Amino acid sequence: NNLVETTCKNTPNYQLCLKTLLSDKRSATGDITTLALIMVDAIKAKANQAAVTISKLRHSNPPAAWKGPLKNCAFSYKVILTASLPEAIEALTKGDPKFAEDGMVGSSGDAQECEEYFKGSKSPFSALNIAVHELSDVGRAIVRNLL
Repeated sequence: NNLVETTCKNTPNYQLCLKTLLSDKRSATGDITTLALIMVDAIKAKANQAAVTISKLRHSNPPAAWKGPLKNCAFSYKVILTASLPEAIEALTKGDPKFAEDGMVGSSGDAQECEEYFKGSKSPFSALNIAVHELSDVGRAIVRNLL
């Protein structure tokens, strides 16, 4: 059965998609909706890590120049974690997958927005914003099969 291979081939980042899916035990037997949920959980895990990292930097006497960007970044991730991803999960499990695409698009956009709040569009946690964004683009691609 090459469902995971077939699904990741239809994404912009095959290696990221494989590693993410093959890492969750639900993949070997799940359907496409289940693989989509596995991807949303990976996005949630990285977004939660970015959120806590932002919080830690705001509480570590950051420079004055990072005060506004870190606060706006905090709002970006509050949106990802309290709205976009919960909304996607609901669409995938109890609704129309059509709606999960919008949440993936939203999370890709919100992760990039945070990075861009910093001077030179360069934050002190780039790898986390990049990962949320890339996992979100993989998730959006997987959801489009469904609809």
